[PDB]
Amino acid sequence: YTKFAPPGKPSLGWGERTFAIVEVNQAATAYNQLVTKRDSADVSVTWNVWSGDPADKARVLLNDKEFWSGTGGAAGSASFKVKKGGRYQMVVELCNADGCSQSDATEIIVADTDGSHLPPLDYNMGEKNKPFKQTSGKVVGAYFVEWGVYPRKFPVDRVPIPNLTHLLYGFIPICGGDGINDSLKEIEGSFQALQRSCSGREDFKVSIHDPWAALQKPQKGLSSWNEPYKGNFGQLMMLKQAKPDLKILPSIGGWTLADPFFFFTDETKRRRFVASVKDFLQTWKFFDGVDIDWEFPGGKGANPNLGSPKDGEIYVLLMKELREMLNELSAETGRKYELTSAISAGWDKIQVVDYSAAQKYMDHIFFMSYDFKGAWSNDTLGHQASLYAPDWNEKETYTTDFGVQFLLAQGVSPKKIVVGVAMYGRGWTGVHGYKDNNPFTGNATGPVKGTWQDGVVDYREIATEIAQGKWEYHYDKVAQAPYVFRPATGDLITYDDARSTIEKGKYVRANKLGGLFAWEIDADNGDILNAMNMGLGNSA
Ligand SMILES: COC(=O)c1[nH]cc(-c2c[nH]c3cc(Cl)c(Cl)cc23)c1-c1c[nH]c2ccc(Cl)cc12
Ligand SMILES: *[C@@H]1O[C@H](CO)[C@@H](O[C@@H]2O[C@H](CO)[C@@H](O)[C@H](O)[C@H]2NC(C)=O)[C@H](O)[C@H]1NC(C)=O
Ligand SMILES: *[C@@H]1O[C@H](CO)[C@@H](O)[C@H](O)[C@H]1NC(C)=O
Repeated sequence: YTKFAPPGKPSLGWGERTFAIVEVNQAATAYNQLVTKRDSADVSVTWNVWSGDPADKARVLLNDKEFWSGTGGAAGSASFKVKKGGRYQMVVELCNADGCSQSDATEIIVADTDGSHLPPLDYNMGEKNKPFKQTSGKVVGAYFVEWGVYPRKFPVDRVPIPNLTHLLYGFIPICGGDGINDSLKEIEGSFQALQRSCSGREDFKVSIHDPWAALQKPQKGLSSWNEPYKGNFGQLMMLKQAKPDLKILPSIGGWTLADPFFFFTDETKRRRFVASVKDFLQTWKFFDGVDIDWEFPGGKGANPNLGSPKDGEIYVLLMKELREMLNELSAETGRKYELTSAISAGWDKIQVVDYSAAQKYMDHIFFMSYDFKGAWSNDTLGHQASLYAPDWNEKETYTTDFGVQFLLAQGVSPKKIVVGVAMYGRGWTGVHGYKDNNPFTGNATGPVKGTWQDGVVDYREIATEIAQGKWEYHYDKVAQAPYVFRPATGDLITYDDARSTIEKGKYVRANKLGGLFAWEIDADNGDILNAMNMGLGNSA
């Protein structure tokens, strides 16, 4: 027999069970109205004990740990702060002199942008993708484009996440209107979309180009009306829960979004940009750093009126300040962050920047060893992304080897250079007047018919049409590049195939390079990424 008379069992009342440390407005189009970051969520609970002692003490426990303590024996309420997300069992405990009573547990969801409230990303390998283990110690990266979820129908759950070390999210824009983002006007709707997203936001801060695709679009596993984070961002959160070692990096800029970088001669603008990136990574915690895609320091990007030789020093200062920011962000969060950047592979742009001074702040350099040739010229036909120079033009300097050796000659560490691999072909039509049975000696009359844009064809479609006998396949074994040709219509396409990719992986290994990366992940049927893993020595 004992003297044990604890209070009655508390009954929890009906209440909100879903909370968010980072609040997202599912019906907003402008970034400043779309997301509100805080450093904790506010959880509330009410309980009732029919004829209880209001002098009893009360405690709220989340997963058997105390988050609140006060008084409130007979009917009470509590409000408290939760700083880390997850699914919690909430219990109200009441105590008197004798003992304690415990509520039935109720589940609450505290959402945060590190995916702590979400299950791991469900994936099955599709098409020709085969599973690999990341045992080589090399970078195996790939770009995921934000707009690939519309007619391409490539959401994040189609990414072969076992076969990657890095996922680069293209693209994060920089706020700015006329004069600041003029390059965006070449894409229909793209400039006006940024202006809506940047509505009321200061220029030269990062933002989100398409808030619908990024956060509000229903995706696999994220379809409920009251899911805080859907779209690409919610799926990348679940990806981190499935592969915590896979680095997910946001890429700021690209071809049509690099114009604002040229104004960073003003340190005031550069300081605002860096501060917005710090705020950006605190808001979207699944990101593991920053990828800077400025195309290009000195010019010769999409805007023909931008560029200056002083861009090289601005680039080095930007990297110094971004790392300093990531250093203080490490001090607050205890995490390790990566600073990377995609740079032109052409010597005439490499020369602008002193990368050996910039490489001390950076983890990787994604060497854009592609787009060496394309349908922006009718008369200059060649390999888009070959390893070496071809036979008929041994002095070609736009090759993977020539650019790598030029960057190496600057004193850049070979373990930071990651060689680019093209998951797409660039092509011409109506090629005529060529000698020696070599279609590259002729001229085109225009771009080849493409998958989504004129002059560019997904590797998935190049492969399918080859199997269907719609192409004459050739492999230049000197330049280590494939191409398909159609003698009747003059259709020519230069691309990367499993063979040139493996040859690039052999070059990376032979010269002690950082690895391989590809643009863009959705144009692959699996053959190219498989070759990257095999070419770098990963385990199947
Ligand atoms: C696909 O997205 C892009 O814009 C893009 N990404 C990387 C490059 C690019 C990769 N290595 C390069 C090396 C040199 Cl030396 C130069 Cl100059 C450019 C590049 C390019 C691109 C350049 N010129 C273009 C013209 C039209 C189009 Cl569609 C694209 C490009
Ligand atoms: C490639 O050559 C073609 C023609 O051989 C050029 O297209 C012509 O030029 C302008 C461009 O719109 C048109 O007014 C003519 O009607 C075009 N003729 C054709 C092709 O039908 C084309 O501009 C060239 N491409 C480049 C970038 O030089
Ligand atoms: C293609 O155009 C260039 C323009 O300079 C010319 O030199 C070249 O001969 C042309 N090719 C053919 C096959 O006519």
